[PDB]
Amino acid sequence: DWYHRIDHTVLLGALPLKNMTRRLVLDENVRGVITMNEEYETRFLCNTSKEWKKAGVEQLRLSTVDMTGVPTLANLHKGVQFALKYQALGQCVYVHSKAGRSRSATMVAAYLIQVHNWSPEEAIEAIAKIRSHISIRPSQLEVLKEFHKEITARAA
Repeated sequence: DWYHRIDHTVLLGALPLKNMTRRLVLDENVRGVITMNEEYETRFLCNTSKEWKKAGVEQLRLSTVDMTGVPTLANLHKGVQFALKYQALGQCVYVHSKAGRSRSATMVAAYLIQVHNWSPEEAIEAIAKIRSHISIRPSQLEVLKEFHKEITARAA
């Protein structure tokens, strides 16, 4: 409920509390973390970059302008390539935001688009089958369509 495994590499969830570190690292084999959050959101509640590293995981932090939670294309590619790095290692990646409903769902959708060449709607549908309460905003949907375009153009 707090989080869901999406595939063999990626998990999608809400803020990772410090007491969840052992479960994520040991049980879920999480060795990378993508933090779709602002500093004021993760302060106190989450591992710092250093605390993550001490626990055996590399943190990647990505921000957005407002509460509609829309990442730039650049941050999308950065995030996806990060996830792909750990996939190649046979290791897992915890992709999170505050609620694991929107900003993080968008990041996971981008990863799925890249991995399967799925459309944004197909990617979103796949996530929703597993994590019911996700919420993609129209602005988030549009950047995902742009991402799919770049992925496809690149493949040509």
